[PDB]
Amino acid sequence: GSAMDVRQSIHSAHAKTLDTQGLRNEFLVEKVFVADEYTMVYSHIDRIIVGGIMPITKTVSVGGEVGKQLGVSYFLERRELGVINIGGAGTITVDGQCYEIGHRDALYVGKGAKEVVFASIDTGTPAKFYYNCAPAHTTYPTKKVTPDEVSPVTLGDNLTSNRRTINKYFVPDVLETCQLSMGLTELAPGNLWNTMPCHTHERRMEVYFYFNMDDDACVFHMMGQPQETRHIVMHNEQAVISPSWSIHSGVGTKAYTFIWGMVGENQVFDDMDHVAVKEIC
Amino acid sequence: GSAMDVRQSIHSAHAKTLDTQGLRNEFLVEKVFVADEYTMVYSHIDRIIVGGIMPITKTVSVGGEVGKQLGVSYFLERRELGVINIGGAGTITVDGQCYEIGHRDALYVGKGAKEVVFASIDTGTPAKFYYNCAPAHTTYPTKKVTPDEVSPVTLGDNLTSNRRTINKYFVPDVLETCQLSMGLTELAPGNLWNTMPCHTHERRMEVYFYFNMDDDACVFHMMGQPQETRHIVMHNEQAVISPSWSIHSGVGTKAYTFIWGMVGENQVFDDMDHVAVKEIC
Amino acid sequence: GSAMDVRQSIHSAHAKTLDTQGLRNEFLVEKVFVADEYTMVYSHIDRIIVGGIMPITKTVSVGGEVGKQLGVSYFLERRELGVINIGGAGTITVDGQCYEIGHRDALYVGKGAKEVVFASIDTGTPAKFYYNCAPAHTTYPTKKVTPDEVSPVTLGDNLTSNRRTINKYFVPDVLETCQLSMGLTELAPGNLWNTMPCHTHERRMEVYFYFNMDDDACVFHMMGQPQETRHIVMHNEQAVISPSWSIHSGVGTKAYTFIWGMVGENQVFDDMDHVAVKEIC
Amino acid sequence: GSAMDVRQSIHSAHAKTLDTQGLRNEFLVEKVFVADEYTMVYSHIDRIIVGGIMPITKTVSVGGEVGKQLGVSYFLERRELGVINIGGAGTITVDGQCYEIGHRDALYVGKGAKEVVFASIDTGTPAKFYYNCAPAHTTYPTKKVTPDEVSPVTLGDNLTSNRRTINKYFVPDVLETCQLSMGLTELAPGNLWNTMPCHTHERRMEVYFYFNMDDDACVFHMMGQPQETRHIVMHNEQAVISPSWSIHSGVGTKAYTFIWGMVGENQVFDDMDHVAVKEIC
Amino acid sequence: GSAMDVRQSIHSAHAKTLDTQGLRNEFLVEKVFVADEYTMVYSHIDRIIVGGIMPITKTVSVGGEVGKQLGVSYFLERRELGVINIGGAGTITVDGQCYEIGHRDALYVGKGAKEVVFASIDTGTPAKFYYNCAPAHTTYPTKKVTPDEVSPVTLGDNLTSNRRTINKYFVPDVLETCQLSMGLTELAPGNLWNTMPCHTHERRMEVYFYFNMDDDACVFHMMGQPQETRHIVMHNEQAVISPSWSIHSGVGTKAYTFIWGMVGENQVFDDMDHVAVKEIC
Amino acid sequence: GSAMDVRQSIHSAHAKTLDTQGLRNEFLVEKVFVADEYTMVYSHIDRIIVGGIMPITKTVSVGGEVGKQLGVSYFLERRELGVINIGGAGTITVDGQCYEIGHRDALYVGKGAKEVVFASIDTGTPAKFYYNCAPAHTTYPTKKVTPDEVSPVTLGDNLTSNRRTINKYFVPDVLETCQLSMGLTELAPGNLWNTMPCHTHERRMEVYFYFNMDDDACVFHMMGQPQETRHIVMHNEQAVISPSWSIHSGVGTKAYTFIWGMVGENQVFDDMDHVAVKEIC
Ligand SMILES: [Zn+2]
Ligand SMILES: [Zn+2]
Ligand SMILES: [Zn+2]
Ligand SMILES: [Zn+2]
Ligand SMILES: [Zn+2]
Ligand SMILES: [Zn+2]
Repeated sequence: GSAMDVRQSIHSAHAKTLDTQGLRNEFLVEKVFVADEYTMVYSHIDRIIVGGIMPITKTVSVGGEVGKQLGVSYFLERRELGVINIGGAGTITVDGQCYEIGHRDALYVGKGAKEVVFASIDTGTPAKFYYNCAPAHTTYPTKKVTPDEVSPVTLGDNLTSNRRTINKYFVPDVLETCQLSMGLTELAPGNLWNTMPCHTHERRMEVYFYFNMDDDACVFHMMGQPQETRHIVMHNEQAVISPSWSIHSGVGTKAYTFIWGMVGENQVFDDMDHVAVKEIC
Repeated sequence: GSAMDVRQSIHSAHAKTLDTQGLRNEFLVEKVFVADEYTMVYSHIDRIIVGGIMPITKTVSVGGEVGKQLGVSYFLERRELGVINIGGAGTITVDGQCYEIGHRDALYVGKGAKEVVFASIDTGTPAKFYYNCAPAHTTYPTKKVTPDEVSPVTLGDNLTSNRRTINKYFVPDVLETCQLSMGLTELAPGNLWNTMPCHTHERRMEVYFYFNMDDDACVFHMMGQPQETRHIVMHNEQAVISPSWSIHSGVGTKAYTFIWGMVGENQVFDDMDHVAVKEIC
Repeated sequence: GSAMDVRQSIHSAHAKTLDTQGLRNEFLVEKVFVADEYTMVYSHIDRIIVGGIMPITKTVSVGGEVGKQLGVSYFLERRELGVINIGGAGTITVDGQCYEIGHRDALYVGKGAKEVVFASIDTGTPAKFYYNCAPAHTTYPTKKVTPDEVSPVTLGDNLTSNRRTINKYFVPDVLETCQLSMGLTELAPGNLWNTMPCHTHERRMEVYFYFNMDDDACVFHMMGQPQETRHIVMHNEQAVISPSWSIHSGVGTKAYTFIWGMVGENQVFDDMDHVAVKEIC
Repeated sequence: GSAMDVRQSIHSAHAKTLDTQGLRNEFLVEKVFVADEYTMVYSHIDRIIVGGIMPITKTVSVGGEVGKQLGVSYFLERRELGVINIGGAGTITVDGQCYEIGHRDALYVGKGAKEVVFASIDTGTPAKFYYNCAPAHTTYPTKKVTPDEVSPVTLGDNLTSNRRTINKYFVPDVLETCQLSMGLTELAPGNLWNTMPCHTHERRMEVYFYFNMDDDACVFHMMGQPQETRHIVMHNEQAVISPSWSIHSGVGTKAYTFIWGMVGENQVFDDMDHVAVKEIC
Repeated sequence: GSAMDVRQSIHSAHAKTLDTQGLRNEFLVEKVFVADEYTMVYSHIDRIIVGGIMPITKTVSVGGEVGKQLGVSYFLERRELGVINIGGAGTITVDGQCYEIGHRDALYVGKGAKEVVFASIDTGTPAKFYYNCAPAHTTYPTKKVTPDEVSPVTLGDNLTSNRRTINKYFVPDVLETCQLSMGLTELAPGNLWNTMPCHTHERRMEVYFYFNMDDDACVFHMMGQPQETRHIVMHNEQAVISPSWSIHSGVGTKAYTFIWGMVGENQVFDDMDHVAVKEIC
Repeated sequence: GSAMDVRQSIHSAHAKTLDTQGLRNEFLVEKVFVADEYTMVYSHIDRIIVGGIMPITKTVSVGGEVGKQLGVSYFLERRELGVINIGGAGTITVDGQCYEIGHRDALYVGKGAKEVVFASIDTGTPAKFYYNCAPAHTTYPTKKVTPDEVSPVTLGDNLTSNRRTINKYFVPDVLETCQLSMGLTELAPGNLWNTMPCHTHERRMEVYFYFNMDDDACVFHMMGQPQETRHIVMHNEQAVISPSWSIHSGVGTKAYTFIWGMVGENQVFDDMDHVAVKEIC
């Protein structure tokens, strides 16, 4: 069926020997949005599935076929889905129930949903549905989350180039999920740093997706163990997978927006090892 | 805090470069049963936790402290436990509820159980509780499983040295679990091969535990991708971790018994890639 | 002239870094029997030459041409030859003297024989002459050895899966040779292990040839230093070269038969380092 | 003799295999200013010598002894020196001629000067003389360069986090030198990027020195071939050597100031390969 | 424009891992003389440029175009040139001034010369102009040097196979140059060794060019650190680049002649580390 | 038991990765003559044993104990010995039979000799017995070989620095041996090259022993495949082992003498691959 980009899990000792292209081949997802298609990358790190869906002349659906590829009857038979629309207004129909998902609206689809259909309202400005999918043992209600219900928080300062607005869509304070959490953080114009100071967490893993970047800009995404850092240079609408032993911080050449997705054996966000940047240098 | 042996996940390209000791350091658990203590190995491959508990002069408990090591309040706050006793009669008390677990009896403890205490009835023939623990999002009832509740099946033939009795303890036909399944297979005297022909399954992983072996015997456990196989020579009461891209088949120098534990994103046991041994050679 | 597959000698430190294919390229002889042809593999480990001859529509001979390839006048000008027929009845003619070599009959040809011609009696069930050839400084009588003159010995036990019958064809008790010894060992149905416990011998080297195996079976041939073992998966009618620092033991998925050939600076079979399997694990 | 830290030249194929510590060992100068001493690093890349001098309780001189270490009679017998004071007011006496070098004043010492003595006016706020020294075949006049003699130019913008003031001290428009050029660039508060977009120049090499940074800040200095970039995390008052095949661009966690030094076979600053950041990603 | 063979600088730790071809690719210049063309090899080790010019049917000139390749207006705008003719009589015209350069005559061209034109008097026995070019900050007079003005010295002894005649063309005793020195040494018939005992010099580098060798002869050129020597097998009219950490000595299979060129930060020829051959063995 | 220096056989792909010390560890025998002792090196390349014996205050014998180390009853039970005395007059007693072996006299001891005792006539000028020992299947008569029994041949020329006198002691024209041949070649003063042009022979191997060299001299012994040559720098009285795939040619810094020993499956000295030195370069 549809092509499935599979990434293996990786040992820190192996990762530290990878050259530039080697790092990209393992951790970088270069193509997230493809017209009238959905992309799908399967990571053996917590078995999270990441991708993008951009419906233009036709709808794009996931269900039976994808499920068979996963050894089950349908895609979400034993999985939960988190979707955030960074493009134009669209709709997501779950087993017949249509949800209007506008710019920056989001939708969490619980375990048990048989078919999910994505569509764009205007072909001129198509919806760009970014998603993260994780194994789920229990069914929680499918829920639409708007920027309102999120209650954004602006932190940082120009001097530390981290003035930004944090929007947490899928977290305990908003709704119940099995293990998936997602949020969107927008750096203010002229501000470049995200996740600083950095951190690592043995019991959870994160995937970052960068977007809303000018064609001539990029983000130097920092990864690796604190004392053995490496970087991947990324451009607009690309995602990066972070092993549990790795940090995940980035600095752009211009301001940008990014989405973070996190899974693991717990949802204790303070269960992490904070790393002061001075320790790195 | 109690020592926690942590094993990282590993890429097939990395594993194929490991020498004999390297393979042992990564995949082999050399000591499972330690008097009056519990052993615990954490594998980043599906975050399964495995070990053994052998109470002799005192009971051994797991609960609050172990939970703190996992960033939670107690061991099973977000996990399920599967235990099989291969030693003498003992008991397992879950939050005050005492279960009599004799030789070859087993106990599944669901998510939410706060403290589990293991004990042996006779210090001369201590219980040997082998356990596998996996993340769980749903709470299923704690349940004792005995041999007469399991439907034993004899398969194989002497000519193929695989005459054996299969005993599936934690499987869909017996009880509901989130992702864990476990069983015990005993080879008839003079029969050496397990999991032959072999297989691999991208969506699940298994851990094998070998026991009931003479002091002068061993098992050559075959692992690796089908076309890049390797082996680890193991002795009595040792376990081996198998990545999803790896096979897991062993041949002893004498008959033996082993327990398999499996976790992953589905419990579709037929969702695998069968590998005819003739393909390997 | 005829193609000659040459294998170099190898250092233990080099061998331990070889991957699956690397091990096969160095030590495995994949094609031993080819219709109306003879195969010839030259190993710089004691300069032993191994191969197979399967005459069907024509006879196959070795003599002048092969000798020139070795820098001499004829193949056995400074070499001795040991041949064992594992196929249908045939004949081996040495400088005009015809020897009837039936199934499991053997022939030792001493230094000085100028031409050796191999033939099959029935094209439907051709002779399969397996041979080992070694440098020889003195001429010993050409001698036909039948399964009678061998006096077989049955050892082992089903429990250790090594019940087998040992047939030593070319050994001091049967005839005089310069340095070559050969024998045939047949495992009883349902028995899998050969050369266990294993051993190594600095002053001699062995070559194993596996046959009489079902098309769906294989043998996991164990090699390498005792504490750094590796394996080569082999199928019907394939041979494997063992360096002096390496062990040579194998376990099949079904019973099989194999021939061993040994050369070196002495024929003291007890001059070896025995290795208890428990030492390996 | 005074300790001389010697760095070899390096091939791009070699540099791309270096791990974090390896990169630091080769290209990073971790200690530049040491009380009452001078530091000295010799790079086989164009044989440039770099270091710092911080006189506190006594003067620090360079002359005869250093010359002997270079196989000549005195330090500047065949070399030219460029010094920039980033500390408190001080003086530099060249063969008896005393020059008052205040904060941000600089001094170029031409070939032929026998002894140079560095001093600080106030021990409470010692002068911090950063210097770059290169081979010189011609004698140009020793010359003091002050800020009002330099033509400061403000470039960049907050949106691209590169708002900065460029101060070129030793350049063709100011004075004549054999091959050395040096300048000081100060990023405005909240601006982090230097040398963006980046470049490479086969015929020249540069050394960057970062300072005026808070104790809790650092600079991720980007290096390497454009398609094989690496980074070195540096802290206050540390320098980095850049091979001709490498880029040199840094981004801080906070604003900072840095000095660049450049040598080579020409002083054609436009003789370089411009690299658009979009090419890297 | 004209092809430019660029060689990077190299670290001793990198060089010691290079195989035979790797050493040749880095240090050997296989083609020095090409009919009606000039060859040009640029080494990042002191930025010396080496090559050969053999005019036959047309003159060969260097000037504007080559200069542009170096980022300047003309080849010698910031460089000095040393040329030695090992072929038939020719002429070298510098900015209109014609110099007659016969067999073994030489010409030093100082910084500032805009165009240099090479020509041969007889096409049957063309001039073979070998040159070395180095960065130069000051202009010294262009000067023709004949074998007379050189005052040759014959040293060595047949017993040590180093009987030879040394001819130093460009050295302080003959003329002033910025950093370049060159000479020609001819081994007597039957004498094979050059530069023995060997040496190294951190502050200078040398390039050796071997010629006047029979078609069936070669020179085993020894290089590398004294305790980690390697060799490059060379034939008639080939040059070899030597890093500052490397020795440069050679032994032929027959007598030969060679030219040495040296550049660096000083012209103190006794500033070196002598190495007794007994130290090497 | 007496120390036995054992060298493994080696693959060309392995040998080409060895650094200077690695090559020495594998192929070089640094100490051959030790006062009142015998040295012994065992090479798995044809199982040749080499060493030296220098009796000063007492005799040195080889027999029973050494045999036990080889798994036999006595040293020469299945081996032949070739000895050449390069020191002062001495004697060699074989099972009671005393042979007077003066300077440059030699002795071949055939298979079956039980004990060999070496002695020196004058302690002031001790005998220096260099020996090569190889497996032997046939018993040939023990025989003393003197210079006047050898047919010396002078070859080479000063122009090719290979003027030398060849003395073949153990060869077909002198006596019968199983596989061993040995000779002594002395270069005339001022001549440095041996075995030039070089060669390789798949069916035989050689060991070279250099001596009569001044304390300030050495020999650059060339080895390796023709297109992947390496060298080992040796001093007085040191030996070097050459794999069948390797060349063996040396060039001294002064004249010297050397002994070659050769074994293999044939004694056809013309059965080799001639390599023109021009092929190497
Ligand atoms: Zn994180
Ligand atoms: Zn499995
Ligand atoms: Zn054996
Ligand atoms: Zn630059
Ligand atoms: Zn030199
Ligand atoms: Zn040879």
